[PDB]
Amino acid sequence: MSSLPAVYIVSSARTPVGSFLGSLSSLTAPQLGAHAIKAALAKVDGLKPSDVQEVFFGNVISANVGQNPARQCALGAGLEESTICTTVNKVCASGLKAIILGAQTIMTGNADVVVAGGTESMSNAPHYLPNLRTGAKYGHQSLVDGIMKDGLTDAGKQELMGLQAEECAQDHGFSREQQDEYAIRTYEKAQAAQKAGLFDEEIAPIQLPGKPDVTVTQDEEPKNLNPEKLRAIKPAFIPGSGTVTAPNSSPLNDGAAAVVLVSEAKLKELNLKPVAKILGWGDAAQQPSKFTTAPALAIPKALKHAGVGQDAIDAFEINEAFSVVALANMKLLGIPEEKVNLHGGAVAIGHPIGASGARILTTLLGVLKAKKGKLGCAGICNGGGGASALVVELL
Amino acid sequence: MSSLPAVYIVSSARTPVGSFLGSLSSLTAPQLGAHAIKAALAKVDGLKPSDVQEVFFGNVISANVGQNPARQCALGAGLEESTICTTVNKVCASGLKAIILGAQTIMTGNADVVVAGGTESMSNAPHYLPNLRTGAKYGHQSLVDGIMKDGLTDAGKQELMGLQAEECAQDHGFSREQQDEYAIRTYEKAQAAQKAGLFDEEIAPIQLPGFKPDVTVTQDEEPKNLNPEKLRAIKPAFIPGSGTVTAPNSSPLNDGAAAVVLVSEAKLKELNLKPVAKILGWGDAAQQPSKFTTAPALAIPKALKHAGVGQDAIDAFEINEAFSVVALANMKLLGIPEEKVNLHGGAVAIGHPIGASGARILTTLLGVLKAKKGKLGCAGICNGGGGASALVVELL
Amino acid sequence: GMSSLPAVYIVSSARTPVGSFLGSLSSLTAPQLGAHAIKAALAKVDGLKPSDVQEVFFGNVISANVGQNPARQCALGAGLEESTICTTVNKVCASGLKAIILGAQTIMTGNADVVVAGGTESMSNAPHYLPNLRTGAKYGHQSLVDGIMKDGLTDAGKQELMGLQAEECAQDHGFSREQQDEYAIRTYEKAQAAQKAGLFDEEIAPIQLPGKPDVTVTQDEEPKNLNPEKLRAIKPAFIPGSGTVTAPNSSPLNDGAAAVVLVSEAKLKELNLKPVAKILGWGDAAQQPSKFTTAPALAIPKALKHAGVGQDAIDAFEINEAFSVVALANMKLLGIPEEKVNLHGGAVAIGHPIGASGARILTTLLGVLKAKKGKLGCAGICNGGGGASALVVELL
Amino acid sequence: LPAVYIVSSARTPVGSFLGSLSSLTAPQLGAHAIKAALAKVDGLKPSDVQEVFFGNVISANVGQNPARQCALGAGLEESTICTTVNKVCASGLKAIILGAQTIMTGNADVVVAGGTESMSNAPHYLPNLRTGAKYGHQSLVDGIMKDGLTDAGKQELMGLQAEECAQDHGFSREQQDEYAIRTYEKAQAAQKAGLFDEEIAPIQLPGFRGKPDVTVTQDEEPKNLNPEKLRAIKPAFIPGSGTVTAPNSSPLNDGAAAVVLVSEAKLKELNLKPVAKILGWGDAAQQPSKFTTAPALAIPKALKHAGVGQDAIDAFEINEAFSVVALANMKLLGIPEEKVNLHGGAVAIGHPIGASGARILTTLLGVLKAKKGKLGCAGICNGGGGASALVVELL
Ligand SMILES: [Cl-]
Ligand SMILES: [Cl-]
Ligand SMILES: [Cl-]
Ligand SMILES: [Cl-]
Ligand SMILES: [Cs+]
Ligand SMILES: [Cs+]
Ligand SMILES: [Cs+]
Ligand SMILES: [Cs+]
Ligand SMILES: [Cs+]
Ligand SMILES: [Cs+]
Ligand SMILES: [Cs+]
Ligand SMILES: [Cs+]
Ligand SMILES: [Cs+]
Ligand SMILES: [Cs+]
Ligand SMILES: [Cs+]
Ligand SMILES: [Cs+]
Ligand SMILES: [Cs+]
Ligand SMILES: [Cs+]
Ligand SMILES: [Cs+]
Repeated sequence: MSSLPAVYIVSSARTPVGSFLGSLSSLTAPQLGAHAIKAALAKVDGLKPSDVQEVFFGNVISANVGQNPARQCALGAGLEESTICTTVNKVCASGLKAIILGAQTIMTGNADVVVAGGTESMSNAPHYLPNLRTGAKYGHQSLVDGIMKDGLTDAGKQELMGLQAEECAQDHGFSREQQDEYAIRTYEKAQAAQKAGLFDEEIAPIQLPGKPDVTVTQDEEPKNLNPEKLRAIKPAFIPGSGTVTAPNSSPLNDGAAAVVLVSEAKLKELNLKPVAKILGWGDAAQQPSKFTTAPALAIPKALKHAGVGQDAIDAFEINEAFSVVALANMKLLGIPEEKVNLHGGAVAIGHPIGASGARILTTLLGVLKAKKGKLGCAGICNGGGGASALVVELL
Repeated sequence: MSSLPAVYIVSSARTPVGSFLGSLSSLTAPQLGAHAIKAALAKVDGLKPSDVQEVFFGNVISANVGQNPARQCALGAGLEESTICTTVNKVCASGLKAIILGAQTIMTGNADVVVAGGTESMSNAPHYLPNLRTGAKYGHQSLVDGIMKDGLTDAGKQELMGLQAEECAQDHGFSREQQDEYAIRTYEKAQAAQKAGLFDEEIAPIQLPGFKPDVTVTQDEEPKNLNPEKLRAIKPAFIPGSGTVTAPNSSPLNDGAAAVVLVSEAKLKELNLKPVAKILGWGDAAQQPSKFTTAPALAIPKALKHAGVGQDAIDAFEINEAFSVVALANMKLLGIPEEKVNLHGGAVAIGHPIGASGARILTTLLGVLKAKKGKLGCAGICNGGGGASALVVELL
Repeated sequence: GMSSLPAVYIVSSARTPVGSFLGSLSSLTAPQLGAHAIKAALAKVDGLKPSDVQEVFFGNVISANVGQNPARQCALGAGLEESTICTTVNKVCASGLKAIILGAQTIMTGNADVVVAGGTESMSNAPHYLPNLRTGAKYGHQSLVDGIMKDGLTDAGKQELMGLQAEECAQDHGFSREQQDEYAIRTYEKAQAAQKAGLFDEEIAPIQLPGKPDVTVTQDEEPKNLNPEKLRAIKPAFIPGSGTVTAPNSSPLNDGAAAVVLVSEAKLKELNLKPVAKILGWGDAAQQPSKFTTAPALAIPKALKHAGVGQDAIDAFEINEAFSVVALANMKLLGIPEEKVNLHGGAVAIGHPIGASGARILTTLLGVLKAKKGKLGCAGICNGGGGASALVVELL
Repeated sequence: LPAVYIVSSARTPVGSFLGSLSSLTAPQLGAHAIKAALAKVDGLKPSDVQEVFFGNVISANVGQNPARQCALGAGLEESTICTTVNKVCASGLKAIILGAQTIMTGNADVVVAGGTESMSNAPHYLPNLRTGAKYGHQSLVDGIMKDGLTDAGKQELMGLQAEECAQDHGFSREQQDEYAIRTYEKAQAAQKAGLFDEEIAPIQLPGFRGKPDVTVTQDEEPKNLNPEKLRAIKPAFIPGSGTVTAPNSSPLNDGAAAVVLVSEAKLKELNLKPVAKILGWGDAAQQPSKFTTAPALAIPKALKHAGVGQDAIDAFEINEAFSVVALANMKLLGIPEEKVNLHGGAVAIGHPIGASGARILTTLLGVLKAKKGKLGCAGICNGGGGASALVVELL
């Protein structure tokens, strides 16, 4: 990695994360992505939107979004029609893999300024009618929920991710109580960070056309913590013996996040101030129903690519697809919770799946700054068996 | 790009291209992509499917395909669960951008063996019901055709790509007759290539098991449909009366997949592999969305410049025939004679499974260079939204 | 004449409250509403058992997804014997009154002695249709058909909504937006005055909704929505600018049911029953489908002739208010003063559950004749398609 | 009470499901049968018809008042009273009873009654679009299964009620299969010998985009019999031990039929020639799942009301909802098959449910003409537990 051109993050931005059919549900995925891209570029003193040459944007449930979600994001943000745009789907890791591809495109010399990230509007995922072209002559038919089909169901086992979370709890020995206490802790961290203003800088508030105008400034989920109801609710995927609940799982959510990447030569030519340096990354994958612990492969790989030891990381973002996912990866890797998701995670903040990989990187940069850290690592598992991870240095 | 590590193509393969609701309509997009991947890998003497580390696969209309189409393609082809899989959507250019990203992943050292390509099952693209979650209290409601919405309609103007093809004929002065005569010529080239067996190597025939006798699908479905009299007499498809773009002189809707196998120099030597071709460079470009038709006139010089190759040195071009007018306009703007273009026919005659065509034309290009004893080839493909991608290869 | 045929007596009537579209009763199906009204009407007859009911006619218009034979479900849901004959009747808006006519006739031919008749409609639960899933639709956006619009509110011939034909009525007979608005206010006041005084309490059978205590719908939902400021200010519903028909001066979409018990003169004396009323005659009429609004001006005199009764002898009229202009026009053509029409309000204020309204207005008519100490009543109701039905009762 | 005379009758060919008549709507078939019936009565003009009762079961998406569209399509006056009736499979016969009753109370002099069904064009239903469904796959209800073929209380298809009838009365897969073959050959014989030619009004489907015009003259189903395939195909509603199959059950079909009825006075006033006189009728019902044998109540009730003994009837038309049903009701009433469905039955002819009650009356008049009988009786069972029976004297 060191033998390649350096890639600098000169800014990042995210929308608030809205709840399913909640505060951001009137916005399409490209409207959220354009908003995040525009807000990221506005932060870079000396860089113009017309300087952006290429965009990689994550998006998982693209049905009915229209041609090339990333291109709509880029044009809706005011980028030039000359901008190269590609939409990326690695399910929940789409937003981080997009950033990786953007970094590589600078490294091979095909761009000097790249915007990358991801968006998802799970609120506006449609239902599918799959057999209208050839017909179904007789019998009841089905309308497929696109979130379930293209977001949350393992293709091979045809089981929702919550059932894979239960495999994780069984495979690595985490009870209902341990998952519940993890979830309460991450809600508490997200609420503390909210109240102390620590998300103010990364979040770009959304102004909804008005009745008068509404401004959405906060992530919607963190305030929902009720620890009594959380400990009392019935398990959501396995009656009786189940351990995974809707409170201790990530929700369905809407949101977007973006980073701006520049080459070393371009940094100097425009006299830009870098926020961070990308040191390395890693993708890994294993058995699809075991996607939950693929970050225990991707994270060591990213660290080795970056040439950084694990003990040197100041903060990790381990995406909280479920509380059990953080618990199992912390156990497998030997990472203390004291270094993980310092401002809370997706169980408390939300999980707009095509965007989460870029969302946690944005939050990591804030964590490193708030905590006077220098080296951070983001790792995110994805449906299908994969994970992606990235190592940054805050400058 | 010379200072960049070398990327070798050690094999490629494609499915036959089936017609809309036609010979391959019973197969999903990942079944088509798995078929192409598995056939491509089976050609490489000394390389195993378990050696593949990373997959990039194009796919545009992914609705109802399930989690990560590219991952389903990889697993369905027998690749290891350890394989890194990413689905890519640059509309009609998806299958070529996927190959570009695969090459880059070798070049930055993160893989030594990459499969890349694309797949589309336009037959199995569903319809959408967009307002069931919140409800619609009263009134007739729409069922959205996913092909039109996510494949064929420019997002900005809400207009079908055929309409922007008319804009191309008006802008660049191509009559109905010029487009029809181009279409007939590319059908004849594709039929001649079919008849002479020149697609035999690149196509992996598909066996459909009987649920009833089995069916083997061996050839592209569309080329045989040429009827020159009906083609010249048919009505315009998008502008009544004065229209010039028709269904016969446009690409159809189709099902198919294509894949290439990429390796680093080190791996080529380690396994003593025989390379088919070397990737010399690539280029993406974009312009105004409704002018996507002539974005290849930007991407092709860019790819040539990245490759350090002059346009005159190319032996064969693939300019993807999204419409007949698209090949004509780009040949005119670049000054490329038609005798160097789509020598075995193009997408108007062969078919256009949009997520696969970028990889499909590269596969066909490699067969064209071999049959015509060429050395340098260039593939370029426009995409809805204003984009294009292009790639230069050297036959070894 | 009617005198050469057996006499038919009304011994009981009952109706549910009339719910608003997706409103208070939207959780109940049309057979549940109908079973409720049947059960209530039978509970009122001292000396009669539900097992004595031999045949049921029940109106229902939008029967999609209600299941096999809605009238049979209303009858078995009400606790009638499984030997009971059950037929569902669709004369659109007139179904509820034609089912009563058909029941009366079944006694008069001597095929039954105890008949329950009426109608039901859950417009809240009218589904959307997907019309072409069996054969398929290969390419293009498709439609989900609102069953209320298709099977309830749209004239089949000209494919125009009945509201636009109410506008035709207004232009035909000279009634302004102001005139229609003022009538609507007046019928809303008559409705609210009736509610205030308890004059609907007898006819209405309140509905209990399980869930620990039970919620109870006692009143019609629409009358309280009156707002004269908003009513006179709202924009027209079918013709921007020059239109006179508005949603406030039209009938709403509604849920509800109503039923009457009929007995032959033999059974009335055989188990010594108190008769509420006698059926003296009826009339069906029809004309140009787009002129259905004035079809009661034909059906009403035909029913009066059949009864051997003069229009001046009638003490109270119920002219169903499909739209305000329907009541106005029919009063104009017939020469009937408003002081004898819809004395407790009409469908504009009360609701129009279309399969039930024919029986609903007859139920309210009996209450008006009681409250205002009348003897002769006439109910007339128009239906989409050009028709109307009318019935003449004598309070006993 | 006044006498009621049938002056003519007509029926469309019975088309197969998605078959020869699938391009026609239920009111188009119904209009076609009314117009053909009224063309047969010289001395009666179409404008003399005052009232229509027309059966139709699956009315979804047919439009306002199917019977009204039938009447207007046929050329009847806008002044005509039109009512659609639904007693499921018995709708087309209950309509005729209602028409007779309307003449008997002196409210009409000329009535048209019958039924129509287009099961090819029955839609699917989306029942929850108005209130919505936030998350989860949803159902498109097949309108034929819901409003036509499923008992409401038991929620089971009519094929399962057929198996009940088999176990209740002792008929095996072989007995039902031999009856199906018997009635199939009775249908083929009549086609070959022209015994349906009078009752059927052929339909003209003109193609004018260059395609050739098509005339449908035959019933589509009777030619499909293959006894080798019949005896050997698997059961339809109970695997392994079932007795009911598609070849020995009635199919889903398209078709319509109509009769013209006149009062005693109108027959004399216009000098009309009566085909038959309606002598009596009966409706009966019992347990909904035991609807198969409700004809065993309606047939005697109709005979009693007409003042005619069972031994005097020359031909019965007992609608073959299933082969078992004809066999069972013959065993209950003690009727020999040699005087039943002499031109075939619905198992071989087809069963457009809203029309069959008039379809079998039409075919009954053609049997009495050909067997030179005078007393004929038709009975039809319907979903929900009901049945209707009519008795006519040919003149
Ligand atoms: Cl994966
Ligand atoms: Cl583009
Ligand atoms: Cl009518
Ligand atoms: Cl019944
Ligand atoms: Cs800036
Ligand atoms: Cs600067
Ligand atoms: Cs900010
Ligand atoms: Cs949660
Ligand atoms: Cs550290
Ligand atoms: Cs191999
Ligand atoms: Cs081959
Ligand atoms: Cs073509
Ligand atoms: Cs050359
Ligand atoms: Cs009682
Ligand atoms: Cs009461
Ligand atoms: Cs109203
Ligand atoms: Cs005639
Ligand atoms: Cs005939
Ligand atoms: Cs059959």
